[PDB]
Amino acid sequence: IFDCSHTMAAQILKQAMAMGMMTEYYHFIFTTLDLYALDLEPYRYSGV
Amino acid sequence: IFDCSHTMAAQILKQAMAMGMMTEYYHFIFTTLDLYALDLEPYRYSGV
Repeated sequence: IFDCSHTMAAQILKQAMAMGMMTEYYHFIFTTLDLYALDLEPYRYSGV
Repeated sequence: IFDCSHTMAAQILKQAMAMGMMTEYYHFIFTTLDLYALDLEPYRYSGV
């Protein structure tokens, strides 16, 4: 479970994606509601 | 282990990373020789 701004999010979303931490066991809970200001599609097909 | 050229490689290196599989659980070995010609540092930053 996490705590960041959506500006800071897609940064560290990229950092989560670059580390190969995209296994389905990894569960993710965030704060920001702005789930549309940037991209979701490379973050979409990992199964998490 | 993977029968591929470097052309088809980064295509499926993208699509395999798009599956959320970028893990040193796995091992990867490739037929092609052009790896200095295709330099992928954000790919190699999962420690695989």
